Amino acid sequence: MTTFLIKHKASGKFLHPKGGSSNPANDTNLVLHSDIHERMYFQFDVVDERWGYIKHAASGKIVHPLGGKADPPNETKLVLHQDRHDRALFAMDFFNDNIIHKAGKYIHPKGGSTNPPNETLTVMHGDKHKAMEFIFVSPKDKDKRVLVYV
Amino acid sequence: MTTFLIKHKASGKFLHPKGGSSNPANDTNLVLHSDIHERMYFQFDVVDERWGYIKHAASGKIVHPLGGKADPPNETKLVLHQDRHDRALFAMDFFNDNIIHKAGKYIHPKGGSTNPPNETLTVMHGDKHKAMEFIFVSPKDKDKRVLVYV
Amino acid sequence: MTTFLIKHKASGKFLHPKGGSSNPANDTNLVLHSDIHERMYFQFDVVDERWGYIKHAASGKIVHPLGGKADPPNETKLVLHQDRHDRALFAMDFFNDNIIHKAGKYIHPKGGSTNPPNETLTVMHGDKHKAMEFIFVSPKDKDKRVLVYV
Amino acid sequence: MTTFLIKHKASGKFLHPKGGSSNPANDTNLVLHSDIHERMYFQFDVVDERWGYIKHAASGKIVHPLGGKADPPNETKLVLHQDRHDRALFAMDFFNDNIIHKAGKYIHPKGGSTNPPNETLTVMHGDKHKAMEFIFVSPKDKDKRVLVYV
Amino acid sequence: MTTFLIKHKASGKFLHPKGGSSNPANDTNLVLHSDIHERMYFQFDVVDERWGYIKHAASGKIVHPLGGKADPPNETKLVLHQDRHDRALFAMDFFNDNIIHKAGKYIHPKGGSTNPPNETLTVMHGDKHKAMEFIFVSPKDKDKRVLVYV
Amino acid sequence: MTTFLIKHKASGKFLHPKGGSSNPANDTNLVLHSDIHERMYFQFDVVDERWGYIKHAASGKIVHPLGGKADPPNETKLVLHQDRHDRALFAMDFFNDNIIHKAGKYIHPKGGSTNPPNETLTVMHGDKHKAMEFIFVSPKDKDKRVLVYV
Amino acid sequence: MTTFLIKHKASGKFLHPKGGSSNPANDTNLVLHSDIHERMYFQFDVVDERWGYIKHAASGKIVHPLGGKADPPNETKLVLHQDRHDRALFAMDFFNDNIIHKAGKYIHPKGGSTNPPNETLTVMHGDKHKAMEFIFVSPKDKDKRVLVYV
Amino acid sequence: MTTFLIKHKASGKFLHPKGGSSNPANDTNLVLHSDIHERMYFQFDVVDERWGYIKHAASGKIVHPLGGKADPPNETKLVLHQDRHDRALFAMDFFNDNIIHKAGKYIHPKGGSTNPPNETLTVMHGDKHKAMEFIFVSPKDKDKRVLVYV
Ligand SMILES: OC[C@H]1O[C@H](OC[C@H]2O[C@H](O[C@]3(CO)O[C@H](CO)[C@@H](O)[C@@H]3O)[C@H](O)[C@@H](O)[C@@H]2O)[C@H](O)[C@@H](O)[C@H]1O
Ligand SMILES: OC[C@H]1O[C@H](OC[C@H]2O[C@H](O[C@]3(CO)O[C@H](CO)[C@@H](O)[C@@H]3O)[C@H](O)[C@@H](O)[C@@H]2O)[C@H](O)[C@@H](O)[C@H]1O
Ligand SMILES: OC[C@H]1O[C@H](OC[C@H]2O[C@H](O[C@]3(CO)O[C@H](CO)[C@@H](O)[C@@H]3O)[C@H](O)[C@@H](O)[C@@H]2O)[C@H](O)[C@@H](O)[C@H]1O
Ligand SMILES: OC[C@H]1O[C@H](OC[C@H]2O[C@H](O[C@]3(CO)O[C@H](CO)[C@@H](O)[C@@H]3O)[C@H](O)[C@@H](O)[C@@H]2O)[C@H](O)[C@@H](O)[C@H]1O
Ligand SMILES: OC[C@H]1O[C@H](OC[C@H]2O[C@H](O[C@]3(CO)O[C@H](CO)[C@@H](O)[C@@H]3O)[C@H](O)[C@@H](O)[C@@H]2O)[C@H](O)[C@@H](O)[C@H]1O
Ligand SMILES: OC[C@H]1O[C@H](OC[C@H]2O[C@H](O[C@]3(CO)O[C@H](CO)[C@@H](O)[C@@H]3O)[C@H](O)[C@@H](O)[C@@H]2O)[C@H](O)[C@@H](O)[C@H]1O
Ligand SMILES: OC[C@H]1O[C@H](OC[C@H]2O[C@H](O[C@]3(CO)O[C@H](CO)[C@@H](O)[C@@H]3O)[C@H](O)[C@@H](O)[C@@H]2O)[C@H](O)[C@@H](O)[C@H]1O
Ligand SMILES: OC[C@H]1O[C@H](OC[C@H]2O[C@H](O[C@]3(CO)O[C@H](CO)[C@@H](O)[C@@H]3O)[C@H](O)[C@@H](O)[C@@H]2O)[C@H](O)[C@@H](O)[C@H]1O
Ligand SMILES: OC[C@H]1O[C@H](OC[C@H]2O[C@H](O[C@]3(CO)O[C@H](CO)[C@@H](O)[C@@H]3O)[C@H](O)[C@@H](O)[C@@H]2O)[C@H](O)[C@@H](O)[C@H]1O
Ligand SMILES: OC[C@H]1O[C@H](OC[C@H]2O[C@H](O[C@]3(CO)O[C@H](CO)[C@@H](O)[C@@H]3O)[C@H](O)[C@@H](O)[C@@H]2O)[C@H](O)[C@@H](O)[C@H]1O
Ligand SMILES: OC[C@H]1O[C@H](OC[C@H]2O[C@H](O[C@]3(CO)O[C@H](CO)[C@@H](O)[C@@H]3O)[C@H](O)[C@@H](O)[C@@H]2O)[C@H](O)[C@@H](O)[C@H]1O
Ligand SMILES: OC[C@H]1O[C@H](OC[C@H]2O[C@H](O[C@]3(CO)O[C@H](CO)[C@@H](O)[C@@H]3O)[C@H](O)[C@@H](O)[C@@H]2O)[C@H](O)[C@@H](O)[C@H]1O
Ligand SMILES: OC[C@H]1O[C@H](OC[C@H]2O[C@H](O[C@]3(CO)O[C@H](CO)[C@@H](O)[C@@H]3O)[C@H](O)[C@@H](O)[C@@H]2O)[C@H](O)[C@@H](O)[C@H]1O
Ligand SMILES: OC[C@H]1O[C@H](OC[C@H]2O[C@H](O[C@]3(CO)O[C@H](CO)[C@@H](O)[C@@H]3O)[C@H](O)[C@@H](O)[C@@H]2O)[C@H](O)[C@@H](O)[C@H]1O
Ligand SMILES: OC[C@H]1O[C@H](OC[C@H]2O[C@H](O[C@]3(CO)O[C@H](CO)[C@@H](O)[C@@H]3O)[C@H](O)[C@@H](O)[C@@H]2O)[C@H](O)[C@@H](O)[C@H]1O
Ligand SMILES: OC[C@H]1O[C@H](OC[C@H]2O[C@H](O[C@]3(CO)O[C@H](CO)[C@@H](O)[C@@H]3O)[C@H](O)[C@@H](O)[C@@H]2O)[C@H](O)[C@@H](O)[C@H]1O
Ligand SMILES: OC[C@H]1O[C@H](OC[C@H]2O[C@H](O[C@]3(CO)O[C@H](CO)[C@@H](O)[C@@H]3O)[C@H](O)[C@@H](O)[C@@H]2O)[C@H](O)[C@@H](O)[C@H]1O
Ligand SMILES: OC[C@H]1O[C@H](OC[C@H]2O[C@H](O[C@]3(CO)O[C@H](CO)[C@@H](O)[C@@H]3O)[C@H](O)[C@@H](O)[C@@H]2O)[C@H](O)[C@@H](O)[C@H]1O
Ligand SMILES: OC[C@H]1O[C@H](O)[C@H](O)[C@@H](O)[C@H]1O
Ligand SMILES: OC[C@H]1O[C@H](O)[C@H](O)[C@@H](O)[C@H]1O
Ligand SMILES: [Ca+2]
Repeated sequence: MTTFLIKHKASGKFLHPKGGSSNPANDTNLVLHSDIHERMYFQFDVVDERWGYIKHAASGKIVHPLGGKADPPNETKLVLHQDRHDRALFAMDFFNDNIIHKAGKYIHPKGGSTNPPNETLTVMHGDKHKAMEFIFVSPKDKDKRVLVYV
Repeated sequence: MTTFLIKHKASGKFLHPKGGSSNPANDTNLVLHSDIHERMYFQFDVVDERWGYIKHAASGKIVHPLGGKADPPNETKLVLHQDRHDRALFAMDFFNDNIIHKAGKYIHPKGGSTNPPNETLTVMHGDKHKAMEFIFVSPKDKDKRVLVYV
Repeated sequence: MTTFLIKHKASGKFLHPKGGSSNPANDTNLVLHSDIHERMYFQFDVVDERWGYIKHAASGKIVHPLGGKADPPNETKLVLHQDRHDRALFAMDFFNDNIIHKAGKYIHPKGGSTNPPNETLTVMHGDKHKAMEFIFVSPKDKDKRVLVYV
Repeated sequence: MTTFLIKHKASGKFLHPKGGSSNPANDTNLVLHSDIHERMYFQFDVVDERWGYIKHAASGKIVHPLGGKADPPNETKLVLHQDRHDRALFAMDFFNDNIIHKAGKYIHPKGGSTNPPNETLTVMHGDKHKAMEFIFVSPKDKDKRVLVYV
Repeated sequence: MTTFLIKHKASGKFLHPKGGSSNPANDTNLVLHSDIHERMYFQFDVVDERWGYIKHAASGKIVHPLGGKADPPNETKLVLHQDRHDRALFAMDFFNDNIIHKAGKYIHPKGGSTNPPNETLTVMHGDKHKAMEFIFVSPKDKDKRVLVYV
Repeated sequence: MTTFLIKHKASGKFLHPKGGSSNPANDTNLVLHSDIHERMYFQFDVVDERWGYIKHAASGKIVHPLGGKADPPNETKLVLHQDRHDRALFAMDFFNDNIIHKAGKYIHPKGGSTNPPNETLTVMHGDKHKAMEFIFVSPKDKDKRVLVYV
Repeated sequence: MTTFLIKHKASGKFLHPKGGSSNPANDTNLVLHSDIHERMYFQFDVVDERWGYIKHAASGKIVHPLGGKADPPNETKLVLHQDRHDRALFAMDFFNDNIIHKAGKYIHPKGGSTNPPNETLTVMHGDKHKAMEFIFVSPKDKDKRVLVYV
Repeated sequence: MTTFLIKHKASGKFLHPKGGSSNPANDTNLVLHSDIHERMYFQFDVVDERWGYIKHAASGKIVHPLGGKADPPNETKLVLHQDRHDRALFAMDFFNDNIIHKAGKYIHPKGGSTNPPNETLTVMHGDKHKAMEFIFVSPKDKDKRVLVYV
């Protein structure tokens, strides 16, 4: 119900749908971009305890591994899509500051840079480090963390 | 951009947010009113084939059954609300001239009159008849139908 | 812009040009056939709100009443022809699941059977019933309806 | 609003008020005990993102470091007290499975045993290890984790 | 005694009798279909360790290779028949997620597609891949696996 | 209910409690022995679909990884213990012919021999090969497989 | 391996399998009888502190509440059965001179007589009184108590 | 052989030799104290059915009524002594949770308090109540009852 920004901790860029559309088509990539606007706001819909759907606020589309596989390999691109199923389940780990897929991999910027340029893609990948950390912040204050499970 | 007016076919009144605000609050009632102006313009964002969100152009808020239930009972009030989810999915049936919710009920004027007075609320109701028919027309020509899926 | 199959709902057969050619000559009849291939893919080119041209993807030819009359009588054969004009305008009614001509008659299998055999001609006819119903589906998923007005 | 048990992961014992009362007096010690009953149910009242009050369901008393200091030293006993203030703020880290105080120390069984006996006190302590891990489970199923931030 | 749905893992469609009847005639072909209802529930009657009869719950008819041969060739259609005999013995391999006939071939969708359309026939075939995998799930929860050997 | 022998496929030895006791004490090691007698009979108590407890028939004690950890390391010795909990859950894979722990490792003879000598210990280990294969056979016929999920 | 007779204190009769067989069938009733012979000798196999299995020496079958329920109602018959599990756990209280089931009821002669006749059934019942008292004596000296916990 | 702590049930204190020596002098008093260490571990040497010697683990001395009389009166102090004879015979009643001497009196805290101070003497007394109850627990887990007769 409460919206938030998905902030790449190391760079301060944010998770965007590639193109900034309020109704991006299915299979649109999610990229990192510095801009802030209501078409990059997200919500989280809890399904089972920690697990839920990361939902693009403007369109209602949720985050999927491209292809919708249960255990996607490293470098699988992340995309938006209307389908709901248990292969698009993520947890918003606001204590270790990362986003983990049901199958155990994390959301990374493609290439692992602490300062990725605008339009940089995001991918699934199993490594843990400072460049795959994300924090969840208020649309009205990019430095104020908000609870995404409420 | 593809804007239209939601015209009650039998009376020629139009769907308005109650109060005519460019920024109606969440849970603002949708009423019928004779007036035409920018704050009663609508858009339609396709989600899944025929299904999508009916969006108030001035505010970006979309049409919901009050309470957001998947299968709202007859007389459930229709409101505007910022959330996007599957219980706010409608189809714009421009062949039978009605607006159908994902769960199979239609938008009606409350009371079912062919000539409802100004400020009459709209509600969900399962019946099909002449007084729940709507057509989708150009803001600049209230008699010209326009394609809302485009 | 969007490619689809025209599937006869009652039988699961599809609309084909007679002979299955990627360049059927002008006035080639349109028939029903069980086969699937890219020479039976169609597109829809919107002209005026609901009205547009039903286009054979492989040849660019569009659906016409044979003879190109504005108000064709019942049993008028449907053919492919390269010409674009007003008398070849149809609407794709995906709510009642039929194909309606500008003058108000519908596309039928000749004889009105729910299970017409392969090579059955198609004709214009004014009746509405289960055997003149068509749905518009993805070439890669004959059970998934797609939006043709896009 | 969601009621849960605070289960010490290594031993399977639970957090109790010392004495098991439905109205333990102010400054009653929190202990570990194997028993399950309504007087060891807890709730969590969110105050500011991750931070909130750990609330004894039966009495409404919340968890405090004894003395209520902002930055309590190691071995500070944990007690129940009715007062609400910022020195009683905790986070329920359900990803690393621990309970952290606003000043950065964690809830431990006194002595750090993986199998603390019934009546063992709990204390603030800065170390992180397997014996200070807690999970938050359903009262009707001690192995089913539940979301405490809802 | 345990009722389940036979879900094609790759597509999420289910095994149906062709036509969906509660009493399909002998030699009715088994197909894949997305629908769920009481006439696609199955049971498994153990005969000899892993081997038994796959039984259509509504009719009591069991799965046979068409013609009832002991060692059916690839592409042999699967049908329902009331007879019980050794050539209708199958095992429900819930570890590798497939259905194996006594003679060593597996149940496949005809053509081996990961997304077979509704009414796709099923056939015996010797290949093993992700297009011939099936899981056995609860009639009330299509994602919950159930034990069929009881 | 059905009692069976757990036979090491490569050698024909069986899983015994080290000592052949009808009531072996807690933490008694599970070793391979050629002998057959009622004190090496096992049962399987289903808990959740494929998962259950491997139970020593004579004593009612079940198989545990030594230490009872959820994710035991390679070479962890498997022993008998009277406790029931979700870290002693196994599956009896009679299609691939192995015994898998809830955390994904398999029961092996210590050392991985196709011909393990009497009193060879058994351990958890993640590798898959011919020397860790087991089949489940009738006490009255060591070559007749029996269904353990019954 | 300590063998004993279960002597009804008030009458001096003994617990027998109905029929006196060295191999009583599963679900054979346990009755009181005056006779002494090796086919009414019992053993006790400690499982958890005070709790264990009461074992018929000649057959290895143990005492069960008929039906094997965890909390059997009053008048539930006691039988012999080969299965080992938690619902067949008893304690031999040689201080208060009774036999208590894990769920808290005691072994009684059916009807509660201080002098029940031969072939009197035994049942579970919650009452404590003189007629449900039993002592555990040497087979070779019916007045010498022996310690059954060994 | 089994080693245990003698725990006063009402207070949670334990039986100690006065002063806690690993070799108490003969006739050293037995007292209650809250400390746990190896100089207050006990064992039970079974002599005749329920009767045996309560042996101090550290010294091998056993519990005696001071004076070694067969029928000690109320308030007779309990001491440790090396002598082994029948006037030092006790039974460990783990069903009624008490320690009874062969002449029929019980071990009590002197004064019968539910919560006696450290160094409270123990005496013989015929009374039965909550304050003379003891349980027998594991040296690694003061809450786990252990069977002292094996
Ligand atoms: O990416 C998330 C999406 O993954 C899966 O859907 C993939 C894709 O399937 C279909 O696309 C095509 C064309 O119709 O289908 C075949 C499947 O191999 C491909 O050639 C091609 O991508 C759908 O039409 C697409 O909308 C869809 O994105 C999964 O099934 C989805 O639920 C979703 O998780
Ligand atoms: O994309 C996510 C990934 O970004 C970083 O790695 C990018 C790197 O991936 C591949 O290089 C290798 C070899 O396959 O992968 C590891 C990282 O897992 C690198 O050490 C190694 O070069 C591509 O071949 C490269 O082109 C690309 O630069 C980051 O290091 C990873 O943790 C992860 O975030
Ligand atoms: O009606 C569309 C809207 O319905 C749901 O949100 C309803 C409403 O919830 C809150 O209002 C109250 C205040 O507690 O909450 C309950 C409903 O749970 C009502 O009794 C009362 O009005 C919020 O304050 C409102 O902003 C919110 O609109 C649903 O959750 C929404 O997604 C949407 O579908
Ligand atoms: O609000 C939309 C609704 O208006 C009319 O129905 C209002 C009507 O509903 C109920 O009356 C009944 C009972 O369901 O409805 C039918 C007619 O639909 C009547 O036989 C019966 O009175 C309420 O109890 C009444 O207060 C209220 O008058 C219209 O008829 C509906 O089709 C629909 O447009
Ligand atoms: O009309 C739709 C249909 O066109 C093509 O098939 C036409 C017809 O051709 C072949 O059958 C035969 C034998 O070659 O061809 C002549 C046509 O005059 C007939 O005498 C005879 O049936 C095809 O094998 C048949 O399927 C078909 O009936 C095209 O091949 C079809 O896919 C379909 O598009
Ligand atoms: O069938 C659709 C087509 O109808 C019209 O064109 C018909 C047809 O006319 C000419 O063919 C003939 C003979 O030359 O003329 C009559 C009709 O006037 C026909 O019986 C016969 O085939 C042309 O030579 C053909 O090209 C043409 O198809 C109309 O004008 C077209 O736009 C189109 O709608
Ligand atoms: O071709 C499409 C058409 O097929 C069926 O009608 C064929 C039918 O038409 C005429 O029969 C009658 C009598 O004039 O016309 C009406 C309209 O269909 C029929 O009720 C009646 O049989 C021809 O004279 C007949 O020879 C021919 O069989 C179908 O019934 C129509 O709905 C339509 O789909
Ligand atoms: O502190 C949590 C615990 O409180 C209650 O149990 C206390 C205590 O009860 C029994 O111990 C004794 C003696 O039997 O009973 C009184 C009651 O306070 C104690 O002074 C004394 O130790 C039990 O034997 C112990 O398990 C327990 O520690 C409550 O009943 C428990 O459920 C639990 O909430
Ligand atoms: O422990 C949590 C509690 O700490 C603070 O209150 C402590 C304590 O203060 C008073 O109790 C006494 C006796 O009057 O006062 C001193 C501390 O000043 C203590 O040694 C002693 O217990 C109150 O009467 C008690 O209610 C209170 O528990 C703090 O003020 C509370 O908000 C709370 O955090
Ligand atoms: O075969 C399994 C399937 O059987 C039933 O559905 C059959 C069919 O129903 C509809 O199609 C029609 C109209 O009733 O039925 C025949 C069957 O071939 C077709 O000619 C005609 O289109 C649906 O449109 C189809 O999806 C469906 O295949 C049953 O109702 C299903 O639940 C299922 O069990
Ligand atoms: O298909 C499973 C079925 O196979 C065997 O029976 C086949 C079938 O035999 C008869 O059907 C036909 C036509 O009458 O007979 C020939 C084969 O002889 C086939 O071309 C055709 O299907 C019977 O009329 C059917 O009842 C019967 O199903 C086998 O005997 C059955 O037990 C069963 O396994
Ligand atoms: O029906 C299930 C089957 O579907 C696919 O095979 C269909 C395919 O089989 C044959 O094609 C080849 C060439 O002989 O045979 C093998 C499979 O045996 C294929 O690799 C290869 O294409 C037929 O000749 C074709 O007409 C037919 O389309 C799938 O490949 C199989 O695994 C199985 O799932
Ligand atoms: O091996 C299966 C067994 O593992 C776990 O228990 C281990 C062990 O715990 C106790 O033994 C000791 C000493 O009493 O207790 C600690 C663990 O708390 C160990 O370091 C030490 O061995 C029991 O007395 C033993 O019986 C037990 O085997 C697990 O807790 C058990 O449920 C079971 O899975
Ligand atoms: O005991 C289970 C294990 O047995 C076999 O593997 C033994 C051991 O082999 C390798 O490790 C070495 C090298 O041979 O062997 C000893 C321990 O036995 C170690 O000092 C040394 O690293 C492998 O790396 C290990 O997997 C394994 O522990 C058998 O081959 C294994 O599959 C497994 O069954
Ligand atoms: O069999 C063990 C049982 O024997 C005696 O109870 C037998 C008693 O049971 C039923 O009568 C009642 C009422 O239905 O059940 C309670 C059980 O105590 C009795 O108060 C009451 O009579 C039978 O229908 C009666 O005929 C029969 O008298 C004995 O009372 C129990 O303590 C126990 O030893
Ligand atoms: O009697 C049982 C008791 O003996 C030992 O303690 C006796 C001892 O207590 C006091 O000494 C100290 C310090 O005050 O008290 C604790 C025990 O309460 C000891 O750690 C420490 O020495 C008295 O001051 C002494 O006069 C008296 O002899 C033993 O240490 C205890 O564990 C316990 O077994
Ligand atoms: O306390 C248990 C102890 O009692 C008996 O021994 C008592 C005591 O006797 C001797 O001590 C004296 C003096 O020599 O004798 C009287 C007892 O009659 C005491 O007042 C006095 O101390 C021995 O010298 C002591 O060693 C001995 O403890 C009994 O004989 C012992 O077996 C034992 O049960
Ligand atoms: O020492 C164990 C004993 O302690 C308590 O009794 C102490 C009590 O004993 C005598 O009091 C009387 C009368 O003289 O004797 C009985 C003994 O129970 C008491 O009811 C009564 O008061 C002493 O004369 C008293 O000074 C002394 O207080 C406890 O009551 C007993 O159960 C037992 O635990
Ligand atoms: O279903 C009731 C319905 O009856 C007629 O259709 C009227 O036109 C409507 O106003 C409504 O009252
Ligand atoms: O509860 C019934 C019970 O009543 C008394 O206690 C008798 O002594 C028993 O024989 C029995 O009949
Ligand atoms: Ca038949």
